[PDB]
Amino acid sequence: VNKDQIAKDVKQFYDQALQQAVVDDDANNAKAVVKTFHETLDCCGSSTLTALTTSVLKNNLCPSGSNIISNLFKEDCHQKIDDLFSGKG
Amino acid sequence: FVNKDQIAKDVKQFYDQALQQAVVDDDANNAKAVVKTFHETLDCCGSSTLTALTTSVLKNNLCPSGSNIISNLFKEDCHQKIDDLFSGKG
Repeated sequence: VNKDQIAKDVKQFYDQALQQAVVDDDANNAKAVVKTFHETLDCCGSSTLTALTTSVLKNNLCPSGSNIISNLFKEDCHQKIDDLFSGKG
Repeated sequence: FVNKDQIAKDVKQFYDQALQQAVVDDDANNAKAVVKTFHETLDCCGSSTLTALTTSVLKNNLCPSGSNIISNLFKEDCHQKIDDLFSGKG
């Protein structure tokens, strides 16, 4: 049961929710899901740029307490997903 | 395209594999690392209440920092935490 493939698939699932969530579309619960990921992994986007734009534009999605500049130092959620499945946290 | 159920099952399966390897083989340092990371991240210590208990007993260092053995009987197991993640319940 391959590690890299599942990791890719989680990243994809996240990305899906994120695309649905930034729109305030929630027909598949994407908002709660993105919020759950972001709080669990302490990230706010599929990349630095994305985290930062999501924080600027959809600030309610980011980890509570975190400010916007922090998305330039933190790891993005794809990185954190990789850490989860590779064992670095 | 990714279905929620399937990826959650796949993640659970992956977690189970790592947990088994991590508990019975003390040199599978990659499995241990992963297991430990799942555990700290999701705040749980097994596939189920019982396996969380046996994990806390055989390799307690795999459990979340400052967690206690008896609490594994009252806490959500990692399967339920993984479902919570993909389902949207923090």
